Amino acid sequence: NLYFQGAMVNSILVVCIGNICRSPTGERLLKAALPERKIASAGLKAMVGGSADETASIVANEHGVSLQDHVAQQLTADMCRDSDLILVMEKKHIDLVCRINPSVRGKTMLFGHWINQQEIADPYKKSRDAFEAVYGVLENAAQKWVNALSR
Amino acid sequence: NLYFQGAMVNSILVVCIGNICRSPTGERLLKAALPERKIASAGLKAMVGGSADETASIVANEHGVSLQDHVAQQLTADMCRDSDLILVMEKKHIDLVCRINPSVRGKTMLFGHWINQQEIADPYKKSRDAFEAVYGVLENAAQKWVNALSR
Repeated sequence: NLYFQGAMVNSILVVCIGNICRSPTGERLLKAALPERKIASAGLKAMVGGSADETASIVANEHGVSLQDHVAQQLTADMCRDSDLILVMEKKHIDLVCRINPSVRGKTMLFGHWINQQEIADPYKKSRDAFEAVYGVLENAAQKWVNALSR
Repeated sequence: NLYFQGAMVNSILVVCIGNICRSPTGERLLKAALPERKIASAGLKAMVGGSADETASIVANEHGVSLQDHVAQQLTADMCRDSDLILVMEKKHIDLVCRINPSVRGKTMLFGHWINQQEIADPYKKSRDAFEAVYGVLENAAQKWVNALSR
């Protein structure tokens, strides 16, 4: 059972831009840890219908995580309202979420909130090494969220 | 040695409104843990010259923390620039700090960032029980900051 800010967390929405790289990876890391919770992802300007990035998928698979059957979707105001916690990769993205739904700033947090560096870099179209580095950061960040929500 | 967000933290500034209650308590909890670091506090509209609140002092003393020789001071833009980390008690206070110095949003965080509830209530002029409860929250929050900065 998960809690944050004096409320239950039943659903988590991971948000980035395209909904093909960091966000499906973050989603699936959380789902692996939280099989009974509703975990999804969406993009601020999504490649609607797209599957997970090939390199993101390769790297995740190497670490035992599947990005299979991901379908990229556009973030809507309704998704924001319905989610109990919204996680973004970079600080600038918080304002972007709040433009879609101004009422959710209070529950919009960094994916990397519980790690020292806070923000998580964008590996899209970068080297394999960038994807591996980012995966490790997301894995650590996701575990630290699970610990925080459940302790 | 302390770090946050890819930088050293040598100085921490704890900010609230009057600079007589939560903020001197938070300051002195951090100082007790971090004797070699520069730790101070300031108020968004301070009771300039005031000592720590009597009830805040009593409660802190019971837990082995001294608020002696506190002198309340007004937050300035220079203090904001000079501090490596600025900690506020409530989310609404972040924008208030940024009105004094717009360039410091990136290093302005909740005192309760590392605890589940995030925000820390205002005990000023409330019951002894409110001060005791808030002290415990601040103590936990401060320890979790020290752990995060140093691990």
